[PDB]
Amino acid sequence: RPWQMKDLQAIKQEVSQAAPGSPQFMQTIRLAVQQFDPTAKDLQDLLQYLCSSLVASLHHQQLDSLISEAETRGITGYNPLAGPLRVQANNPQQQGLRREYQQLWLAAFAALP
Amino acid sequence: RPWQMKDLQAIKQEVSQAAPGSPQFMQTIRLAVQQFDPTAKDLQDLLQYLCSSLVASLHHQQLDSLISEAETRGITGYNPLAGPLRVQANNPQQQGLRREYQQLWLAAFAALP
Repeated sequence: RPWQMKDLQAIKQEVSQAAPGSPQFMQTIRLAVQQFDPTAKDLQDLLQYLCSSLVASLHHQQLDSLISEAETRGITGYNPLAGPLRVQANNPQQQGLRREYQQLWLAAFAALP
Repeated sequence: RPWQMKDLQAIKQEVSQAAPGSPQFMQTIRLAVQQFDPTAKDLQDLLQYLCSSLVASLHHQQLDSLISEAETRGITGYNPLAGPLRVQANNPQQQGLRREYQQLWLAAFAALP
């Protein structure tokens, strides 16, 4: 049950005025992420739709650092012998990795301003 | 029939002008809750969506007060040998607990001012 075009259109329109990482944007994006239960691929699509290449790159770097610390510590469900967290989160049998990816994503995007 | 994006986006759209505790806010919240019969999970999602973190924290203080009072006084179907009302309202076969939690939710929201 992935999102459709209308959901993305509404998500972008409702937060057109606000700035990335504002409390309003964080509210709406967090609700979307917690409601649709998407993988990393869909999150990348959503970010490309919402913010430009500059904000995309900044979030990419911040999320790289956050994932770096998180999975360098060691995580309950992460096994580094199978692939990067971006790929484990895309397997529907690793929901723990998917939820960790979602939370790192939202925190990284919130850490912009 | 848990609410999708469209329902919650509407709810926030018409709960934007008014402030928590005002007649309109409570009217809309009570209608939504009485219609969709949401558990504690969906209720917390809706609250995080609507208002700032300060109002959510205030509401949760009031809700903890109400729930503690009710558990001391006694609930019709509350059995504390499995988990708090907080966790007993997530089980779909405990309608009484869920409706009690919804009513305490609405009361705590109405008593903010």
